Amino acid sequence: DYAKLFEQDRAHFMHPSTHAHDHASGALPGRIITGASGVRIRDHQGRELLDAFAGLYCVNIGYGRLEVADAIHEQAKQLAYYHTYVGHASEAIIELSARIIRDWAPAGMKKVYYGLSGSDANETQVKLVRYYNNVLGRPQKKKIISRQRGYHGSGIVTGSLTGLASFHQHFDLPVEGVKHTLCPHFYKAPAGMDEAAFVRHCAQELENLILAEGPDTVAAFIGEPVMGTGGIIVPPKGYWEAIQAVLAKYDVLLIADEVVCAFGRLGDKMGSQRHAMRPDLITTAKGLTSAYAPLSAVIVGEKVWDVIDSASTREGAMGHGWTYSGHPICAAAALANLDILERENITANAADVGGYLNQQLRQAFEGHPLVGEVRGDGMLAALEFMADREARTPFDAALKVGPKVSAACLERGMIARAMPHGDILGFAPPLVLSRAEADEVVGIAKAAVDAVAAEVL
Amino acid sequence: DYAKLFEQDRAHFMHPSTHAHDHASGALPGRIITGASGVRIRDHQGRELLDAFAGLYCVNIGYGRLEVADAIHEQAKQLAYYHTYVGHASEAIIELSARIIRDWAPAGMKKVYYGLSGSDANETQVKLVRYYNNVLGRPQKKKIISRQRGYHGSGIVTGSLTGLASFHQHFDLPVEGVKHTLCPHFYKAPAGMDEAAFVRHCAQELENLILAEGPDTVAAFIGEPVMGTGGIIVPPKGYWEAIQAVLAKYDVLLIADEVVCAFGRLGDKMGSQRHAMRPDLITTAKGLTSAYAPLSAVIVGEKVWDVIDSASTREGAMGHGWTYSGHPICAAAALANLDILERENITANAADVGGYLNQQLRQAFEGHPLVGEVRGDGMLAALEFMADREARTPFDAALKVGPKVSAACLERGMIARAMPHGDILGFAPPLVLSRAEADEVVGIAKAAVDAVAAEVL
Ligand SMILES: *Cc1c(COP(=O)(O)O)cnc(C)c1O
Ligand SMILES: *Cc1c(COP(=O)(O)O)cnc(C)c1O
Ligand SMILES: [Cl-]
Ligand SMILES: [Cl-]
Repeated sequence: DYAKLFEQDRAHFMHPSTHAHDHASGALPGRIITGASGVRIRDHQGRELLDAFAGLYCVNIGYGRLEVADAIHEQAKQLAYYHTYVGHASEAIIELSARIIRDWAPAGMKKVYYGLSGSDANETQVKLVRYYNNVLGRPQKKKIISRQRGYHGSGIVTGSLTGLASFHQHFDLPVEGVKHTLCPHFYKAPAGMDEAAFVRHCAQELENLILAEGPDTVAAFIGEPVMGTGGIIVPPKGYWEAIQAVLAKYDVLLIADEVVCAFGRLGDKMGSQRHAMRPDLITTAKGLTSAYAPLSAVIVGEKVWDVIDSASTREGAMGHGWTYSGHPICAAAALANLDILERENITANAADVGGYLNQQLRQAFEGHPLVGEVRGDGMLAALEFMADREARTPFDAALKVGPKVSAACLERGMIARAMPHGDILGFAPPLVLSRAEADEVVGIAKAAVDAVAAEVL
Repeated sequence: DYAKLFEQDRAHFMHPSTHAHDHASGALPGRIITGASGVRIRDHQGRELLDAFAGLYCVNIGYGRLEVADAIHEQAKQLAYYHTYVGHASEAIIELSARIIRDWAPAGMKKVYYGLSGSDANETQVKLVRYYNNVLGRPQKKKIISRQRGYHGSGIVTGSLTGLASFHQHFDLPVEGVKHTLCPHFYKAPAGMDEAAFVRHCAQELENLILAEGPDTVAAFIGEPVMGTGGIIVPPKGYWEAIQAVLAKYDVLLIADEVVCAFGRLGDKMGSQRHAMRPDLITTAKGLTSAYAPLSAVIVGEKVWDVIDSASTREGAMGHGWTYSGHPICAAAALANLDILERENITANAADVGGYLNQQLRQAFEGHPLVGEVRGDGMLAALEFMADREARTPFDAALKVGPKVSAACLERGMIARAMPHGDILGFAPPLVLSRAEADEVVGIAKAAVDAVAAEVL
């Protein structure tokens, strides 16, 4: 890539999550990715970067997969697009639906509805929750409960579910009818609480919110098995059962937001099987295709599906569709993705190498004076940098310790993201990462963290 | 296609806009499209159908385009995906942004933000409208005004903008802060009003709504140049200027929803140039890629962009992104699409053959006893069937005249959609349609309408 392209970028391309002015003026320099293979990408300067974030928790089978590119091409040649309205389909979308339900989804899942992004999938979730209760004659039972630091999308309603302020700022979010309970981050639990007591606290807090709101008004609770963008927050021991006990008591649906965790990410089929969650609805995307083509999928459980089915006899077809729902080339990409996941036992690899990565991180970083917590689960991990480790005092956000450490990794040839609203270095590498590659990742992160500690301590 | 596939479809595939139970039980039969070429698709029975709806107003360059399939394949091989966050880009997305602004968008457009569906693009629009007013210190100026029969998406907020009840039913829509003004359908204007007086009426009605709500609370107005899913409602003479005069008077932004009308559909670059609209923000999708890959694009005018740019100096990066924003394969598909549109002068073809189609429809259907109105603009057209043509009395909706006529076309080998909330046969054929093909379309529609008139009159 090329200096004219960068002029045209600054003039006309509005990027996601990009400082509008600094990009436009060149102060935030652009970067063009020209190719990629395995766990590495190549920029316009010829730099090859080790990408320990797999794009955005999404390039799970690794880059450069000619198999998937050929599967997309064959579908694009045969039939790039027709709609899936009024019972229309491609072979590919039918096959994909059966394979998701049969090979990947938890017990009791039935139907799959397709979109393009995780955000449109959670938008679909909110509609299904309202529909379900309206057709069952419970018009007041509508509120959705999310969590502080949850990430669930970047729309109005989906941004409201999101529990990170940057997705609310100047958008007047959260909307009415979305409430937030605690982030279950045990490291930051009230002083004196052991893990069990903190879980007990989290459950009581949720219960009190349901009771304050009126249980007859509360429809669903949404949660990622492990919180991703909110900073790699692993649920404490017994958390999910404690939460599900509260929800069951007041007939609240569970939406498992599996956009990160599904399709081998935590070393399991999805996060729900790993973390003892029994969701009524599931959101997926990212790893569904390994980002080779855009696709999202809402997985509907038998209970909600049966009400949708029976209600349709009275109500006609549900008023829901996106033009590109079931897009054939996106289904073809997904099937090639699932083929590779299965054939190369990548889920088992993510368990093993993810266990290893987390271990090697603890070894390199536990007791490091800049690091307050090392954490993770499967092929997700994080370091959270703190000012006083034992008192759990963070740095002031303006010191930008997290962004600095991310930047220092990038100088040293590795991509690891500085997470929002804190000083946190996140890792979400391709699920095909080797143990050797994991050690490379830890080695570079360690050099980066050491560099920044020198500057800031 | 195949009987096992249909079993798996009924068991596991939740379709957009599909009677859940009747599909699942087989009463609503499924159909698998196995290929397509030109203006025709092929189903699992070998039937070749003339598709006068171009999928969903979207397959604009026609089916079977190996050029686009190869362009997708070449990008999928080189770099299927990386993100476009924090100033990252592909060559393709940069080129696309410059070409949209330079060759297709109206005067005064600057930046392009990418999504996957028209609905996520209007979701982005609502965020930009709220941001704009919040950063300008106008926290009350937030309400959006749409229109009865407008179609703007199938989410919560985007469904609220939509002015068709089927997208509201059991979803508790429209949300607060979305209001609807009149559908400007001159055929159904209050008795006694000539066209000029009706336009005058529509403007006063909008003004009264702004005044009732408080102009300081009203942020934007959204409208399709010609209303698509709402039934091919062409704006009356002087309508758009009358509306823009009201909006300008109270500093209300104009969002042009060009998801149907953009990229040659009305025989012009976009509907805005054709219909004297000067929008602050523009929504696009469908014809942006001719559906070869999913993509949406929000086109931001200089006025709104300049506030976003300057606000970022104080506020940091805007909290907005979708993981697949700028998806490379989708950009590659778009560029091949635009290449073909330009190279084959398809916009000029849409003007000519669309003019012809509308003329031939008027000839075949004006005075037909089942038909209350023939209407259209460019390569969009509709027949609206009525019980009393002069008194403008419709059939009762339960007679399903529209669906019947659609079904009768389909028996005769042609796809033309029965539009929601009325008895309306819609046409939106590929922009590459020939005059001969247009005459085929009119001929089959005429036989279909005659058949249904025999049954119902
Ligand atoms: C990325 C993400 C989403 C939203 O997905 P998009 O494709 O960016 O809309 C939703 N939930 C979780 C947990 C995510 O990580
Ligand atoms: C189809 C359509 C949309 C929504 O597009 P999706 O891709 O289906 O979300 C929005 N506005 C108009 C005018 C449309 O025709
Ligand atoms: Cl495995
Ligand atoms: Cl032309």
